[PDB]
Amino acid sequence: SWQTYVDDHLLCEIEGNHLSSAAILGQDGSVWAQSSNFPQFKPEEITAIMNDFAEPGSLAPTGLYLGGTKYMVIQGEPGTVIRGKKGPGGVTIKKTNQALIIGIYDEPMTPGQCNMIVEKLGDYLIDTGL
Repeated sequence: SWQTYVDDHLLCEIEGNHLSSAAILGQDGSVWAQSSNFPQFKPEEITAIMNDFAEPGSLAPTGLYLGGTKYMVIQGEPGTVIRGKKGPGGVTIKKTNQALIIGIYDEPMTPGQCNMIVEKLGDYLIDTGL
């Protein structure tokens, strides 16, 4: 199925762990691919993410929201990666040329394993021009 194809690619294991959910979203807020339990998210959340890629530091004062859940903004990569923390879990968002890769993690996955999955996904996509 398309859903199995997506889950197999986004929820792949890394060091024995896997993302809780993940998506590839267009920079327009559309869905390119979403894993089976990815949250329902709001258009304005994607706008806020895009404006933090354009003007880094803009999201931090008020927090990163995705699916109505608030994350503390922590150090990303200027213009390219946003990271958020909520308890022992969090999120990594990587900008591509036309899209965004989002991975959400929880224990026992580590923040570094989330980063590496999401980062690598995004490099893959960018290398194909997307």
